[PDB]
Amino acid sequence: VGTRWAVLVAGSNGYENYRHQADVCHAYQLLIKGGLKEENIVVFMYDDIAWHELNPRPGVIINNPRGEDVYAGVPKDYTGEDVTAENLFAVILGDRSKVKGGSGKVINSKPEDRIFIFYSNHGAAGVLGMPNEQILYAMDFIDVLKKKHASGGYREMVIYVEACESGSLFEGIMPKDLNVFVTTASNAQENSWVTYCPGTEPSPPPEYTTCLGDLYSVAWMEDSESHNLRRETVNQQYRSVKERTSNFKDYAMGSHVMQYGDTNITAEKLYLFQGFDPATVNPAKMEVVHQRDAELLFMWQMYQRSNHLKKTHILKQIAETVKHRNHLDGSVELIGVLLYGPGKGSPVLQSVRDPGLPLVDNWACLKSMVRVFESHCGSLTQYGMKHMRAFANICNSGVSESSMEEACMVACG
Amino acid sequence: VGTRWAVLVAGSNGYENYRHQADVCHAYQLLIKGGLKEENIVVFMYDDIAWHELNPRPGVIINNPRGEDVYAGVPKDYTGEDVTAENLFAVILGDRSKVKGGSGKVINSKPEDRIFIFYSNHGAAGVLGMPNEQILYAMDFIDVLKKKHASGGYREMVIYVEACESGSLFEGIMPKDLNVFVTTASNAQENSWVTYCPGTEPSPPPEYTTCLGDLYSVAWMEDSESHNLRRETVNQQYRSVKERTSNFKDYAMGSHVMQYGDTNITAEKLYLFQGFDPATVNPAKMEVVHQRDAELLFMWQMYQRSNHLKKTHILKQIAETVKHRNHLDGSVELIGVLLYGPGKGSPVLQSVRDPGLPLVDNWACLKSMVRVFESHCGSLTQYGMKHMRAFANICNSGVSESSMEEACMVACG
Repeated sequence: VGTRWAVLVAGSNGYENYRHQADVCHAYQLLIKGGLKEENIVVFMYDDIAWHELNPRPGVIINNPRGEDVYAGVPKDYTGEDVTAENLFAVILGDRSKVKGGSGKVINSKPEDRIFIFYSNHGAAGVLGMPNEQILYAMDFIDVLKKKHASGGYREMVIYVEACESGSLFEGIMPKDLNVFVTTASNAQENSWVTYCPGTEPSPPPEYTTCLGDLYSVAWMEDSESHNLRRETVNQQYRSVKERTSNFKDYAMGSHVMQYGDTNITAEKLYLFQGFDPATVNPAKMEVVHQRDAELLFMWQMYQRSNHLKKTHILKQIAETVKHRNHLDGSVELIGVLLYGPGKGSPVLQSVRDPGLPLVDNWACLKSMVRVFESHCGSLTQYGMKHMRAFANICNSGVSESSMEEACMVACG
Repeated sequence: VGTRWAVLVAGSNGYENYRHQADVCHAYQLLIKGGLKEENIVVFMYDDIAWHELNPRPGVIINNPRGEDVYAGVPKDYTGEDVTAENLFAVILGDRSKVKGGSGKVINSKPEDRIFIFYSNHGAAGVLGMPNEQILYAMDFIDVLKKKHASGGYREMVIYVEACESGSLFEGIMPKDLNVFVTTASNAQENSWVTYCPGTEPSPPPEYTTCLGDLYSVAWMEDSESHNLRRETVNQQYRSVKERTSNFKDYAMGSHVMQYGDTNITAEKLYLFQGFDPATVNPAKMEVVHQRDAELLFMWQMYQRSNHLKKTHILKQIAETVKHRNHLDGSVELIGVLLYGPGKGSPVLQSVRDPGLPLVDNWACLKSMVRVFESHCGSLTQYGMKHMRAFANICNSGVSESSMEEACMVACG
């Protein structure tokens, strides 16, 4: 019938977030093996993992303990300075005139074409991470899908989102008339999980200090590559993914894989979006780590493997990271006290709306709350994104931008 | 038979802790009404509540919404600078030569005498608060009881402790051969509750900004004064207190009243320790607040009743209190990370030993952990006491004082 396009994104940088770029390279390898074309697949990756000083396999990136290189041949479409939300939206809309840097490869698709999107890092309620100190907002991503559908750019779309609280990105704001089906790693109020970590089973190669993959991401990729996709349906991937990501239904070390959008697309066979490898005829509870805590796990492995020349330097960096996230956590807490009073501030900032309801009523107000906070308390990092439900709850409580300016002023200025 | 002695203590100062000194004055009024004598009753109270600028009833202190003055005639035994743990132990042992300041009134009791002790503020695991920036340790209090028993200073003793985690003060370290019976407001890992707060039911007089009493304290006093104590047993007080302090068995806004020591004393009638009022022939779920959070509740009432001349001054003080306790909380958290690693530090610092087991194996090591922490992170306040279980767990994990010095150095120096 048509052409199969793909956009693969890792919204994080640094060796502590090695897994997000590893998932992306593997996904690129998977799609090429299934007969998709390089020109039709756009890769967003900062490109700071394969040649990083801390890499024990120079120019090699792996996603599972089997140690296959997934880096070779991955195209440098949008790297470093180029991994922006502006370029992401430009690549999805298919306009080269709106792109800033990179290869220039965009999704200029015809109406009969199918698109597969995969995002890996990261996130928090209503937001996704971008490497160059950026926050991608849920409503903005939805707006691009609405604009792409309104110009006749595709027939069907399947999106896979790997990030904490990825369900808030679609709950209450995703239409079903866009011919887009979406699955997320977690529900609107949960965190995602990391796999193949140093000191866990299945154990990655001993020379590694950072984790290699993410529970939801590796579930779908290792599933598609162990099955004939001409037989396997989109629904059957979701059921196997949901089961693996749940971790034997232990949601204390698992997450709920959710589905949003046009559900009729689950009858379609996975090969219409992922292709098929003509070679494939062939049709226990894991030890996982929190997404926001894998950075400290990696840093602690660096500390426990080093000597004194230098080991006290790593320990000071561990303290600076912990103090920094304790400043973000404490400032949000205080702002809630200064705005709602003690005993009312926490129940307001940490309240969770029922499923099917959008995170925030005004998305532009969510962007101003972050703007006001960063102006007094300094930059929110990827960890700092976690208070996006508290910022949204500030909007829904009716509290003004001047009351937020006065609170951030008393909390940090 | 003999004489009934009493020691009444409030280990806190400031108008935010009005209730602890109010409980003490009422208890003094109760005991005098029951025929005990001024000379035999020692009162420890900082004495900064009745004439405080914020008091809407100058020279008057109340404990219930009925508004009876409990301040009149309460003796100034040990006030201000004199409310120390050193004087507390000296008063209990009955030696005037070891007292520093005050009235000089001590418990010089004969072997046939009975003693009733009441402590009101807050506390934490193994510790009690004292006003002049002091921490009373559980083992030290037990040591005085052992020394007093070994010299034949009494026949029976009944102690009532009102403070968070008051059960840790006796669990695993209280002997039963001392002829001492003890009840506590909470178990070893729970917090105590405050009653008669502004904005709750039963509502105190509108002119009040701070709470008037504590759930456990008011339960026993209002119970003894509504019954003939010549009939009422010690066990029957504990059962009525336990029921009231449990708050309709809702332990999310209640606590477990515990019992320790010689249990045969529960058969004895309450009048042998509390006396009897010859006049007394006569034989819903409350809205309560956490002990560590009533200071902020009081400050928020000050903020919501004031105007601009001054209301922004109160708000800045609220922020400084919140930042200060966020520094204490964040430093303890980090010390656990620097000592046990991320993901292992919190489960180590917040682990709870099973009932009947002492909080810490080495009590002198608990005092050095606090000493090392305060030397780098600054003074622990009454709120800051809350990390005493984490300091004790540091001792029980086997970690050295030099490792604690290196951790507090990286966390705060």
